Formats: sequence, structure tokens, C-alpha cells
Amino acid sequence: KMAFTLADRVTEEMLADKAALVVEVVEENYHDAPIVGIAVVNEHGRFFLRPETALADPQFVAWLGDETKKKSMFDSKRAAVALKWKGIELCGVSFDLLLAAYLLDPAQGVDDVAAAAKMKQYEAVRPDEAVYGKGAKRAVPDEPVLAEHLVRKAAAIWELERPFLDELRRNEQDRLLVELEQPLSSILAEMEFAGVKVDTKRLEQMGKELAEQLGTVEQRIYELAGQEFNINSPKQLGVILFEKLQLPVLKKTKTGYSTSADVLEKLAPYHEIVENILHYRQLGKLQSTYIEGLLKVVRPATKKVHTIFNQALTQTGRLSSTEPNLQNIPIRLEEGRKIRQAFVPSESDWLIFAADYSQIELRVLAHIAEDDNLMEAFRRDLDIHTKTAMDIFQVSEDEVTPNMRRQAKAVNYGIVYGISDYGLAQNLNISRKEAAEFIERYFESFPGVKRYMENIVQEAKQKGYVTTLLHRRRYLPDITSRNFNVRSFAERMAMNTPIQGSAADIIKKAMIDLNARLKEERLQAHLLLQVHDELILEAPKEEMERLCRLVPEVMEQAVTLRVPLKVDYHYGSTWYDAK
DNA sequence: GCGATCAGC
DNA sequence: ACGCTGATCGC
Ligand SMILES: Nc1nc(=O)c2ncn([C@H]3C[C@H](N)[C@@H](COP(=O)(O)OP(=O)(O)OP(=O)(O)O)O3)c2[nH]1
Ligand SMILES: [Ca+2]
Repeated sequence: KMAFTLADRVTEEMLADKAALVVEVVEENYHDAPIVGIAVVNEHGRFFLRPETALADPQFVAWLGDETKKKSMFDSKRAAVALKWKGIELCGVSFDLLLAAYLLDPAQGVDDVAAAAKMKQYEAVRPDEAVYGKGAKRAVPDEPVLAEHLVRKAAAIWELERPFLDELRRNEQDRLLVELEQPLSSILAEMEFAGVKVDTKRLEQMGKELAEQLGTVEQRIYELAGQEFNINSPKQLGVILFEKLQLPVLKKTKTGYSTSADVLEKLAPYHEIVENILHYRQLGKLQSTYIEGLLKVVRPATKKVHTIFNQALTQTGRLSSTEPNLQNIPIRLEEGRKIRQAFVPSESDWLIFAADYSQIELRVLAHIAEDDNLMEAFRRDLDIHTKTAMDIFQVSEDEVTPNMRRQAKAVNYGIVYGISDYGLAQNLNISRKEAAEFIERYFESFPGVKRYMENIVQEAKQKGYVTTLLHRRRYLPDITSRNFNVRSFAERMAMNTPIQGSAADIIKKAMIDLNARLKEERLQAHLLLQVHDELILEAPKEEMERLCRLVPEVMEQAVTLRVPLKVDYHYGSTWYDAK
């Protein structure tokens, strides 16, 4: 139906200085994945190229790497990384339809060209699922079917760039796309392709020692329960605890008794088996997710793991990290924190450098709410979690433990994000009147925060959405829902999204600024990971002293707020030691 | 596949 | 009955 040239060779008219480009990678994980076809649409026509002809053509490779030849794409990071695995550099991406649709409305869940095209009543293209299938039936179709699908995707991108840019302009988001998300996409592509080196011998020895400790705790549980059972079975466990041992039923799920960690903590005074259960799960969590699961995805020839940072997924603008998730490696408990000893620099005599913001979301809140007391607190560089811990667990600053501060952090962030007296009472194991009066005291000390809570909800009802500092957007249609519970969830999103999202905006700009400074200084230091408010790098030891001065300054100066931004930093021979 | 659960931010 | 995620597991 749609006309195009099924090209046997690369011609000069395929290499214009503006074009829609499709470099199709069907496998969900695009690391070291096959490129199944290429399509180009420009002023001269529409073209399909087999990858073996295009990617071995010296003129096509040069065109791909020429920053002055502008390309419009969908999910350009997927193409850039897959091309890096083919030894080919992609430059000149000036428009990414995936990131443009994400900024316009993250709730659409746009994951292919067809979904983005439907936002502008363009339907001359099929969904990728319709072409490739699902599950064990997923397959690359016959070449004429594949070629037309890629051509139609490129033609869609070619037609949709201007209407998408027009609406982004109206939303004050065109700079958010062109100067933040698209430059970040190339940085993430470099981070993903570089990967993180894994000490595979240390990890396997940890796995062997962990299997022995799992057996000891497992036998102890059976000894305490009288019999043997599947401890990981939600049914069988609830039978032992709440039917055989007759422990109180504090909480139910849609499927039966709840055995979540908070419930098990409250059942500790009744039977010592529940503390062994918690220890068992924590060991099994490390074994299944952070030892076995990590070894599954290590590339054996390089001992590197290559995560994928999903840049167009979260509703607040944060990133997510998949296969493996390198944003939830344990750190709170020492037994789990040792996992980070297996994350090592990719070269000898290099080191891991870690730098994280201190209380960025509360500092963002102070700036946005213009709360006099909260701004004064951060202008003094007060540790507000520690101050809250002093005020919760009635001690002084020298007596605050890591656990008390860990718990005070959830109260500081819980309160500002609409925790109820019920939720606060359940978290601190205190009476509900006491939690209600603590929340009341909090908002009397910070009345500007309370005003912002009320104002941002009214702003959301009037405009239909909320925004971040760099004009990210999230629509909240449920904010005017007649169902109280549905409306309450939307109101807490209006409270939280501008703050979490602004913190995501700030660290994203910090990564762009940092990347530019690193190249300016001609340093070998490069980014490895982002963990929401935290940047992880590796570099030669000869660069550590310069990095200690460069990285915190870049992160602290990414934006200028009414309060200072504060960055802590550490380095060491492993990720574990970088703290 | 989903809901529970738990690791992080 | 604070927010945002992803992986694993048993059902
Ligand atoms: N609703 C909500 N509940 C939370 O329990 C919670 N936890 C962390 N976050 C957000 C706010 C932090 N600003 C940001 C960095 O998460 P982070 O752990 O580093 O918090 P913070 O910097 O203050 O403590 P720190 O000084 O030891 O570094 O992630 C949360 N939001
Ligand atoms: Ca932090």
C-alpha cells in the first residue's frame, strides 16, 4: 500500500541532511541484539535497507555518525546502543518521538510508534505487537511485511515531528525535550553500553556461604514450627502462624493472611519463629535476586552487567532500571550491603566514585512552598531527618542510630506527602491521637508546606494537571472524582509529583552538565549508574582528587534554588567501599 | 499473569 | 489510610 524502495544498495539520496530513521531491534533487551531492518524516509522518498547491506556500507556508516545529518527516530537510545554493539556510532538525533510523547502525557504508556501516532489521529501504521506477535509466537515477519512496517513507522515519525513539537511548545516543554531528555538519552546509551564490572568469583563464594546459612535458618524454622513446610508458600506459612500457632491476625490480603514484614515485626512478641522467618526471607532475597539473578545476566566474556535505563516509563520523570535493576542493590543491612563488594571498576587501578544529594526533595519542597522555617533549616544545612529522629525517638543528636534516622526519613517524607494519622501510627507503633498531634505540630512549624499542599491540589483541579520545575507534566483526572478514595489518591499525587519530578529534573540536568565538564577536562571518568538522587562513576585513581572537587560542584550548581543543594560523596575500590 | 512481598530511592 | 519503581515467587 505505502510506496517505498526495497533497496539493494545505498544511494546518495538516502543520505540527506534530514530524515526519519528506523533501526529495528525486536528483542526487548537490545544489548547485543540483532538489527532486523532499516528504514529511511526523507525528501527524496522512502527506503528499506537490509542491515547487512546498510551497516557494511561506508557511506551509510559515515552518515549515521555525522552529527550534521539530522535524524528523527522513536526510541533512539535503543538504536544507538544496538549500533554500539555493532561497532557503529549514531549521531545527529534531533527528535525522539518516544520521549516527546512521554513528556506530553506519561499516562498514555506509549511504547511503540502506533501508540504515539494515535495521539495525533495518525493511524497509517500498525502496533508492533500486531506485526511481531507475543510470547512464544513472537517472530520477525516475511521481508515485504517487515519492510512496509518499518517504512510506515518512519513515515509516521516524518509526519508527526511538527505536531508533537508544536504541542510541546504550547506546554513549555520543547526545551525539556531538546535540551534535557534527548541529550540525556545519549548519556544513558553510553552508560548502558559501558556496563558495570562484576567480581564473579566473590559473588559465587557469597552464594555458596549464603546457601549454607539458608539451610541452618531453614532447619531452625522447622524445629520451631514442629514440622516442615514451604516457608515461601503464602498459604502454608499463614497456616503455621495463624492456625497452628494461633497468632493474631493483624491484616488480610485479597488471597488470605498477610505475612508482610511490618506484620511479622508486630508478631515478634508472640513467637520467636517470626524473627527467623524474616531472616530466612532476607537471605533468600539476596540469593534469588542479588546473587543468582545477577549471575544470570552477567556477560561472561567481560564479567559486565548492562542495565537498561527506561527513560519513558515513570509517571514522575524518574528513570527505572531493568535486567538487572541496578537501582535497588541492598545497602541498609550489612548482610545485604556486602553484595556491593561484587561491583568493581572495569580497569585495574580505577576506583568507584559515588555522590548523592542530601534531602533533595525536602529542599525542593522548601523552595517550591517558600516555607520560611524549612528554608531556614536547609540554609543552616541541618540534617532534618536527624532532627526529626531526635524529636521522634526522644534522644539527642549523638544518640541517633542509623535505624532511627532511617525511620525518621519515612516520617519527614510521609508527612509532606499526605500520610494519615493511621499510617503514621502504624509505622511508629504509637497511638493514633499522638500521630495526629505530631502531624498537627509539623504543619504548625511549617505552615508554608501546608499551604502548598492545599494550593497544589486546587491548582490540579483548576488546570487538570501538575507540573515540575522544568515543566514536566502529569494529568490527574481523578482529582475531581466523586469517589473519596480515588480522589484522595489523586490529591496525594498532586502533592508528591511536583517534588519527586523536580528532583528528577535536577539530577538529569546535573548528568548533562557533568558529562560536558568531564569531556571539557579530558578526563577518563565516566558515569556508570544513576540511582534517583545519586550518581555512580568510575575513573583512574589519578583523577580522584579532581573528581572530589568537580562532581559535587556540578551537582550542587545544576539549578539555583532558594536553598542550597548539598552533595555527599565517597570513593573506593568497590561500590561497597564508596560509602 | 497477578498479587504479595521486598530491595532501592 | 505517604510517593515512585523492578525481580522473584507461589498461586
Ligand atoms: N514519599 C517518599 N517516601 C520515601 O520513603 C522516600 N525516600 C526517599 N524518597 C525520595 C525523597 C528523597 N529526597 C529522594 C532521595 O532518597 P534518599 O534516600 O537519598 O533521601 P535523603 O536524601 O533525604 O536521605 P540521606 O541524607 O541519607 O541521603 O527519594 C522518598 N519519598
Ligand atoms: Ca541522598
